[PDB]
Amino acid sequence: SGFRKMAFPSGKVEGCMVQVTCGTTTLNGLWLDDVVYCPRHVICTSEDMLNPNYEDLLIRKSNHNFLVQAGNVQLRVIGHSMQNCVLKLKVDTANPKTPKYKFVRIQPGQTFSVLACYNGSPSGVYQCAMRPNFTIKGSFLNGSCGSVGFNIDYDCVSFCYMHHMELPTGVHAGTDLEGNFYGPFVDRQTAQAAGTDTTITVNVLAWLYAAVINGDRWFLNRFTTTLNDFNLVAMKYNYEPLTQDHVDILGPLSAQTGIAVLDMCASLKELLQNGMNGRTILGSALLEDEFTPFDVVRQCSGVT
Amino acid sequence: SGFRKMAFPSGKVEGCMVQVTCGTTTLNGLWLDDVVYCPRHVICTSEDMLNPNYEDLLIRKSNHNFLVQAGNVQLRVIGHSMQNCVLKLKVDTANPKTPKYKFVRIQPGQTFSVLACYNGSPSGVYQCAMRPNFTIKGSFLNGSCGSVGFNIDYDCVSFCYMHHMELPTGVHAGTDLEGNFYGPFVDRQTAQAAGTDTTITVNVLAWLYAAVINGDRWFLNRFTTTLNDFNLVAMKYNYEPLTQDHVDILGPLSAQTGIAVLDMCASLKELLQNGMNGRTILGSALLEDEFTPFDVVRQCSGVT
Ligand SMILES: *CC(=O)N(c1ccc(C(C)(C)C)cc1)[C@@H](C(=O)NC1CCCCC1)c1cccnc1
Ligand SMILES: *CC(=O)N(c1ccc(C(C)(C)C)cc1)[C@@H](C(=O)NC1CCCCC1)c1cccnc1
Repeated sequence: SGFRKMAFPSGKVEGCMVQVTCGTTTLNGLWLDDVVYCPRHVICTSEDMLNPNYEDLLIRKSNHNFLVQAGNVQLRVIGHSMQNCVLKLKVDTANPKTPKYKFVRIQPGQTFSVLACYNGSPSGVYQCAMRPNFTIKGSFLNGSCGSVGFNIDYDCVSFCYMHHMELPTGVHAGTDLEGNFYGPFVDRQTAQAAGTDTTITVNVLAWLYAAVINGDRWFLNRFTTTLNDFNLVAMKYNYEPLTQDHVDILGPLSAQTGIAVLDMCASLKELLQNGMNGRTILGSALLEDEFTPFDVVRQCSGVT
Repeated sequence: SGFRKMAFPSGKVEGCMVQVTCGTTTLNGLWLDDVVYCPRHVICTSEDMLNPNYEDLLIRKSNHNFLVQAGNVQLRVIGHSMQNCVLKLKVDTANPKTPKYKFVRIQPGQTFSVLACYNGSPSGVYQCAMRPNFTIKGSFLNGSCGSVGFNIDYDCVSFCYMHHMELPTGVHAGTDLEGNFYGPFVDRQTAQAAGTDTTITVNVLAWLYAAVINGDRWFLNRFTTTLNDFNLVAMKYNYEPLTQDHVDILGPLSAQTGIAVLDMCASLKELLQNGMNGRTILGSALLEDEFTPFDVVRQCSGVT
């Protein structure tokens, strides 16, 4: 019983975190096999942060210019290449603690565990979602960049996020581990505004199904609705459209609880049109949209 | 910028988690040096769960009766002793991944990271507080017992909690790692009711100071108050008394933000007497009391 915002165990990732220093600027790096991955803005100086020419900064740069440390252990650099907004550093030693690993590009609404690091040293973990506007609401101070987001499948670590920068909003933008930014952002000090953020509808429904399982079911109404009728009320409240793929994914939660997806859709419409009246669902006075159907199943099943 | 519920890295603890089987019943164990710690209700059967005689169950029990596994590796049992509500099992091998470790008994309101485990295999981490009634609002399924709560000081792991049982409420009770239960609970199936839970006042103030730092300061009023005057309104709203030790602990947050503790006390009184009017503080429509002053400093400082 009970329902908490839950991260994966960070042990597998803790042993991949190194420090990458280049001139004055230091930040976090990921060490998998004989390669060290980090943000490409480690070749920036306080002058070039406005609009840096990264191709002309990497050309005037050699193997020995990059300083990489794993604790009090120094790695030699044998090669360097730039891929999009990521630096890749070939190194003489292969990481002896490399896990089974994949690189995947997650979709909006998909969640992951973040390990926040400063000087290649972990300081904590939290769970969060890739927002529809392609930002994340995270907790990152100066020197947090290079920190990674990941999910665990048995003993295989799927890396989806590397952290880069903060927007004037106080929210966070970053890349996959091929160096492609999530959303339309670039790595420089400029006027980058995230779009109006919507609510991850499929995630709020999944959260409501968790509440029913854990004994909180005061919000369960006596109506039903249609996809089209619900999707009309969704757009009104800045809720992402519900798809035939979203209803299919909820089928498992639908089956277990004995509540048809469109009945839960109808219940949600009532919560949106009437509010909560200062009541709590799983100890929250808000609608929580940072839990996936797979998150709810995992936590209400007990998948190790 | 940003503020999240944040756990410590679980890597150090992941390598201390073993399985303890005894007859039919299996649960989670902690392996530090040449000793394995687990709940004493592993010597219970489905008959004796009502009111077990643990002294008369351990007497009719030998070293070989206990099965301990670390992955696909079996440990030999050389000794066994019962300490309060905890089993201690001496074993031929010493854990090669034992960290620097202490056993401490945390106070009500003090927070820690929980690593949830099933069959000696971790499944995730979350942060939570020891409630004033001496329960915790956690996420635990069947076989979660033996899972531990901890804090990290540099590279030293302070173990404060071992999980045991769930109350009809759907909330959780457990022990320190000398086997003494937090609160007045016993390890059997009986009528155990937790008291009326109060709010951790010192933690809500600390949370409000984090909000000011992260740019959310709409709730900052133009009044001040006294300890006695505030403590009167606290008891009214089931808020734990504020002490001269609580105001001292907030002094660092007071200094940095330029807001005197009693001014923040006055602002809190207004939030309690008027509500939030459907507004959000650090993305929460509730007052969050599961962040300590040290948690807020750590997360707003960047302590690894
Ligand atoms: C890497 C890092 O921690 N930060 C950072 C991010 C981006 C850059 C440039 C791409 C070179 C502009 C440099 C340094 C810092 C940080 O100072 N971010 C600012 C970047 C400019 C706009 C305002 C934020 C940082 C701090 C907190 C969270 N993430 C990154
Ligand atoms: C150890 C375990 O997972 N659970 C458990 C807890 C306590 C006992 C006895 C002390 C022998 C009664 C046995 C097993 C289970 C569980 O079934 N708890 C129930 C204990 C009796 C009252 C109702 C709960 C468990 C499940 C979920 C979370 N924690 C513990």
